Amino acid sequence: LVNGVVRLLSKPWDTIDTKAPEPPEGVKYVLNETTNWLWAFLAREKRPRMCSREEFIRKVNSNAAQWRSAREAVEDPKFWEMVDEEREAHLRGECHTCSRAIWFMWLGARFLEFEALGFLNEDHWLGRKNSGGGVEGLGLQKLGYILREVGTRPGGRIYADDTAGWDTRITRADLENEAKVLELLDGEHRRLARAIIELTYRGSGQVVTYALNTFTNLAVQLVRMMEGEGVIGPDDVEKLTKGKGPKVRTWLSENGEERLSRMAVSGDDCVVKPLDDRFATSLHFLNAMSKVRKDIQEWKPSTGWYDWQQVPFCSNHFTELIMKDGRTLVTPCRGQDELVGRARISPNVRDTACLAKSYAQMWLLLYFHRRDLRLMANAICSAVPVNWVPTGRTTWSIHAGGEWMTTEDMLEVWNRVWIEENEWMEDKTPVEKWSDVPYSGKREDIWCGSLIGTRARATWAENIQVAINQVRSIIGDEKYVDYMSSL
Ligand SMILES: [Zn+2]
Ligand SMILES: [Zn+2]
Repeated sequence: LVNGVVRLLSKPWDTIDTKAPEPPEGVKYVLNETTNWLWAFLAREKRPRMCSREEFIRKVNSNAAQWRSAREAVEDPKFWEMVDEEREAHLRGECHTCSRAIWFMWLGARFLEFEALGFLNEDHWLGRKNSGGGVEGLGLQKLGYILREVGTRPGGRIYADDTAGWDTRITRADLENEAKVLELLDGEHRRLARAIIELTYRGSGQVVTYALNTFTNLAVQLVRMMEGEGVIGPDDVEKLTKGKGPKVRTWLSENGEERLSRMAVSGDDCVVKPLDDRFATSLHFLNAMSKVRKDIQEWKPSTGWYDWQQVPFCSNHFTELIMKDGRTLVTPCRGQDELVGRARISPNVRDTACLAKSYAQMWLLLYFHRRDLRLMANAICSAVPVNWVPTGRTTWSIHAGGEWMTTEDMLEVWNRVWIEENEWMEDKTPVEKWSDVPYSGKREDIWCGSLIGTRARATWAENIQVAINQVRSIIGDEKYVDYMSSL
């Protein structure tokens, strides 16, 4: 189905034999060492805990997005009565519950799993400080800055290879290495988490799945780095050579942490800046781990980028942007066709107005430097009642975000995310008006899909108020504010 709010306001955009074989002994041994070292590193200072029912309730009520009934499933003491029961089973080492019932069972499982392994996300075990290479909890407003730090590290090009169907390439060996978490746990906690882990052995909820994919991808890049640096090679794949074991152990212990900070890793998405370009041909362990690269012959050298500003990560590239007061932002950027395309899809008049509004406010926060999106966002916001709370999923590409899910003034939240809470903004002086929030540079805007300079869009910009009026009329008699004369 089509969002008719974005539709009526974006007129120019109209006419647009199974696999993962288990690894060989050599590779399994190196991964084992690497995953042993990484777990010990991620457990450095934090210590595991169970997550509470209250925490789960708080987590259900915010973002991201089903949940219509989740909120409703929680306060029902019959739901915590099945949960109580199934938890009592998990503690024996038995599981079975993983309409009313066959929805409660599904949601219960998510709680049990959040109770037992939730600490990985909630305490940011994969956050950059704790994981060195991870980026958990960072919005798009932060990631570019991380790419600029990674690119700051001297060496080869920056690589960013995708895997050919990641979840498909997880081996039993990856699973056992992930399951070492258990060794960090004791008591009930350990029994409960053991029950959750032993479920995929018979399919996690993205809560845990992201943490575990990131953990595993971090390790995979560590191994590919070792091989690029000549610590291991082709002759170590089947069986590790004469005393390479300790060479590998001491390589982890003395380089692991530095090398982690040459990475930005989100689930199956990774960016790595190795010591040199030998990395481009380090494919022996990679391929034998079944982590085959997408869209490239098994043994062709990888290619990388020189400029951090064009490396893709979480479907965006990132750019430096100079504001009128001389300050520099680093901002996300992706094809504008994909951005408007996504907002024109509706996955009810109020509900779709509220979703258009979240797309608009999402754009105002993340993609304000795009001329068309800034204009379209204000049209949307002008056409949807001021008091309608933005609703619905706008972030496909599940990272974090959601600061746009509000009724608060968008200049105020822009200031909070881009200045006040931006740790890469030294000078904390606020921006007083939208006109001081910068655009990207005509030529760059045009490069990423802008229609500026086009006729269809000229007559759209000039007539925009007619379209806004048309949407106001369909939605009906409500309070509207004009945001067009802040452009
Ligand atoms: Zn169960
Ligand atoms: Zn761009």
